[PDB]
Formats: sequence, C-alpha cells, structure tokens
Amino acid sequence: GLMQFTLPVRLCKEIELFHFDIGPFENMWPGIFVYMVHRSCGTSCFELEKLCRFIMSVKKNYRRVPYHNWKHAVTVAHCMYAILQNNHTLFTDLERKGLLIACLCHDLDHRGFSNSYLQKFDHPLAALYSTSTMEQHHFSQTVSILQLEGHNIFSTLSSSEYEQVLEIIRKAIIATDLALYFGNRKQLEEMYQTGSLNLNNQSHRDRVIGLMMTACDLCSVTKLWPVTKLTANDIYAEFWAEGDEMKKLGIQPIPMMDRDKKDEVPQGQLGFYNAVAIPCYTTLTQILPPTEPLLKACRDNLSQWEKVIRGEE
Ligand SMILES: Cn1ncc(C(=O)NCc2cc[nH]n2)c1C(=O)Nc1ccn2cc(-c3ccccc3)nc2n1
Ligand SMILES: [Mg+2]
Ligand SMILES: [Zn+2]
Repeated sequence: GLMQFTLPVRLCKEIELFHFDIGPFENMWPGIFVYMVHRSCGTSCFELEKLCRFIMSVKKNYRRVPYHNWKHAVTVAHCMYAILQNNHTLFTDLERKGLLIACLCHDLDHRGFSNSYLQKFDHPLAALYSTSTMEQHHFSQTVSILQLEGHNIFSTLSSSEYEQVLEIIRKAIIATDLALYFGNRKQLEEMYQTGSLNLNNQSHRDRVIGLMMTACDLCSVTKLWPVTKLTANDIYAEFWAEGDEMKKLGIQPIPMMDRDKKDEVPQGQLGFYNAVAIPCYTTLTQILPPTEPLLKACRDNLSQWEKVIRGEE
C-alpha cells in the first residue's frame, strides 16, 4: 500500500511528455506501466499482486512480431497516460482504470496481419468475427486473461462498475480498428463545428474515447524524428510480410504491402499523415486542447518526410 514504483530522474521527467520513448530495456516496461497506473489512477486502483500477474500474462500473449508487439502495447498505454494526465478532470475514475488497461490489451495475440489478409486467407477468426476481426479477438483475449485465477484486477468493483469498465474496454479496443476511425472523426468534426458536442452524452464520450484510442494507437508518428523513422522499418517489415503472403495466395497486394515498391515509401507516408494522422490529432486537439503537442510533433514528422522526398534525406 505504501509501495510506489519510482523511475530514474530522466524517466521520471520525460515519461510526462507525449513524445517519451519507453526505451530498449524490456524488463523496465512493466514498472513503467505500473508507475503510470499509480499516478493516473491511484495506488488503491488495483491490488499490486493481481496487477503484476495481469501485466505478465498480457505480455506472454503478445507475439514477437516486428511492430504489433509488447513494446507497441506499452507505447500506446503511455500516450493514453499523457492524454489523461493533461486532461485531469475530464475523465471518471472508471475511465482512467479501463483506458490504460484497454491500451495495454488492444493488440493482444496480434499475428502481424491485417483484417483483409485474414478474410482472404479464410482464417477461422474471419468466420467467428466478420468485421473488426482482430479487434474482436483482442477484446476476447482480454476477457480470457481477466478470468485466469488471480488475474481479476477489477474484482473489488461493484457488479455495475465491473460491467461499465468491461464496456469501456470493449468499445476502446473495437475503436482501434482504423476502418471505423474515418466515420468516427467525421461525426466528431460535425458535432464540434455545429456546437452539438456534449461530453455528458455517453454516445458522445464513446466517440471521443474512440478518437483518443486512434491517437494513442498511431502515436509512433508523434515521436521525435529519429524514433518515428527507425520504427517505420518495423511497421513496413510486417506490411511487406503480409504482401508476400498475399502473393502466395495469388493476389497482388496493395503497394504499401509490396516490398518491390519500397522506393515510394516517402510519398506513401505523406498520404498517411495527410489522410489519417493529421486529421486525427487536429480533431483531437479541437476537443481536448492540452493534446496539442501530439499534433505539433505529427506536423514536424510530416515536414521531415517532405525533406526525404526532396532528396535532402
Ligand atoms: C494503419 N497504420 N498504422 C500505423 C501506420 C504507419 O505507417 N505508421 C507510421 C509509422 C510507424 C512507425 N513510424 N512511423 C499505418 C499506415 O496505414 N501507414 C500507411 C498507410 C498508407 N500507405 C501507403 C504506403 C505506400 C508505401 C510504399 C509504396 C506505396 C504506398 N505507405 C503507407 N503507410
Ligand atoms: Mg490493432
Ligand atoms: Zn495497435
């Protein structure tokens, strides 16, 4: 009960900034997460014995894929931690509890392939879940780990609070399906502009938590240029592996997934920033002004990709 986690001074400070990189020392990532829960949520939120056992079971159910791995889970949780610490009073106790867990669990048992590839492969998960295929599986794996003896970190909630927290987690993890992001952002765009956006309307909060999830999930593009650029190799390692598996099923993949078209990555990253990432953090910054450092870092990285295209890197 009187047992804080405490990080070294450089991490104690930098962990508060949106652009913090959790480092290459895997054995520090559990303590980084517990640190973030204790400051976001309280030392009372979870039984440490149970939390520690839930964290290690979650870690074990992430695979050693180049991008959708345990490091991504912890990175996406740290971005959520930063959004919550910069928007103290906008979020319920339950919401802070559920969102840090949802971010940690959001890509559980990812295999490094998209929903599209599962459907073209005719994977069993595509018969069980016809839309948001991986995301419905990530939520399923979250509930399975919650039900392991010793792992129920929510056991001290009332029955109704327990149902609300699992419902926050389920919607948060489904919202990480980027196919749903485009419509969720448009609707938040219209509601903010026409002035109907109302954070006491549950269906409105849901949409806002959905956009926060998309912002956390895409947060590679909000790091300092050297982090963003070196991790871009991890995401293309997966895309191009999926492209190779497309060609083995007799299907030309899209260019993003075709390693023969590596040359056009710079222009492909431009599209992504322009069509997805900049719109995401713009609409987030309109709803939650203290998240503006994410939009500023995203814009800095777009401008670094523009320099790549102009032959200056
Ligand atoms: C979903 N998702 N999640 C994260 C990212 C990502 O690219 N994140 C940046 C990142 C990750 C780490 N550092 N930077 C994306 C994404 O769809 N990107 C994308 C989206 C569209 N494209 C198109 C091309 C491309 C490349 C070569 C030739 C032709 C076209 N290239 C892309 N790339
Ligand atoms: Mg995912
Ligand atoms: Zn993810």
